[PDB]
Amino acid sequence: MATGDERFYAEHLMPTLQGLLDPESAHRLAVRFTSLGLLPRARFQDSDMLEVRVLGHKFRNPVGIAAGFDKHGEAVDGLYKMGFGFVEIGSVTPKPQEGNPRPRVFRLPEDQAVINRYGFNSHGLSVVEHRLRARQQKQAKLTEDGLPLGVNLGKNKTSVDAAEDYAEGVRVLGPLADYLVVNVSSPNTAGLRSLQGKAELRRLLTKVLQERDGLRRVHRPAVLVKIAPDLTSQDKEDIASVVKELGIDGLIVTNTTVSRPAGLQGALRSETGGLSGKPLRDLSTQTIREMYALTQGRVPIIGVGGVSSGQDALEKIRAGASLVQLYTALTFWGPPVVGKVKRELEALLKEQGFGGVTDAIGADHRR
Ligand SMILES: Cc1cc2nc3c(=O)[nH]c(=O)nc-3n(C[C@H](O)[C@H](O)[C@H](O)COP(=O)(O)O)c2cc1C
Ligand SMILES: CC(=C/CC/C(C)=C\Cc1c(O)c(Cl)c(C)c(C=O)c1O)/C=C/C(=O)C(C)(C)O
Ligand SMILES: O=C(O)c1cc(=O)[nH]c(=O)[nH]1
Repeated sequence: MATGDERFYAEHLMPTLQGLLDPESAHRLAVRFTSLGLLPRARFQDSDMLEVRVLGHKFRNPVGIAAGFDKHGEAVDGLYKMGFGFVEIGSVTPKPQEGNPRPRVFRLPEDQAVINRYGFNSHGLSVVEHRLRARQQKQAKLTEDGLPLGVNLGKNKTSVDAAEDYAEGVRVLGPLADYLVVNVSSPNTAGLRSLQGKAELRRLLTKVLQERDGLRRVHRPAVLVKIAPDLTSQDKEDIASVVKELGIDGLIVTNTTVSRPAGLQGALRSETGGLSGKPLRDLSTQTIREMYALTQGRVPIIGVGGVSSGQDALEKIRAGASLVQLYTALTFWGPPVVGKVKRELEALLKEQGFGGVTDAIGADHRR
């Protein structure tokens, strides 16, 4: 019906449909089509070389969908069908909220970048809870079969106590997640990034971990903190210190950037919001490299930001990522980008003498 070529989607289908629809409508349609399974079932069969064991789980391949694509947990099964080794939904806030006024998402095709200022539009914990409960046992089997689920938590715009927002997310969605993400790095909620500060972070994560440890064993997720690419060296040292002090299970590195790298060409480069895609790529990779060294390679990292190829994935893995995610590449290349990243990553691992993804994790640090 629509299956299923790399060049066709990249050269013809995606540029045409982008020319027809504003970015938010395009996203909604993508979510709808994905959730109905109106995609080719990915033809790439994952080799054993791509398997990774981390965070108390087996991951059939190390390529996941980043938070923000499926904010409300509507397309999880369709995303596994697309070939992702793991799915992260969210960010989800405790109460439903509409997010920022439109327009709030912008394409920069000359930069293969996106700028967004959604501001945590979210159906809320209760809606997402029911959505996930309706397939909880199916997810238990997928997880067992190497396809884990992450749930990314945010906070409401008008909440007084941020820590109580994240605590409520742990209590409600923690029992449905293989891992939870404390998202303290959205650039689109006022004051949120200040929660990355040493004292605020320590207090917030102590409470998050207390809540998590009170869940029954079979419903007890790993806890990860998702961080910005715009941190000072001091901020990064402080995060690494808190992570090790508290026994945080992992880091997601990185969210979108509020910087605007010299050289951006897109007409919309000066829109407010987080920048994603290719201009973020090496900034994200360098942040992974730093965080890996500061945590002595002992804290699993999910690397994210501008991944659109096997080389992009492998650079992050060698810099210290155990797993990678992508989002923005999907908006330019479409669904075929997933098999593309996996096939190229496998070829490059073979070319560089690695036995598998596991041998490559942090390899640059051992040179
Ligand atoms: C439109 C859009 C919405 C996003 N929403 C979220 C979100 O709700 N929570 C989150 O932690 N990250 C969010 N992100 C960030 C992505 O998860 C990822 O960290 C970032 O876009 C870098 O990856 P990419 O270059 O592959 O897109 C969003 C990104 C985009 C482009
Ligand atoms: C039939 C079809 C049309 C895709 C919608 C278009 C024209 C662009 C996709 C697109 C975008 O153009 C933009 Cl800007 C965003 C933010 C998103 C986010 O999901 C996005 O998916 C299928 C799309 C997909 O399967 C994916 C690749 C998931 O978007
Ligand atoms: O909802 C959003 O605005 C959003 C959240 C986030 O974590 N990152 C992002 O780029 N946008």
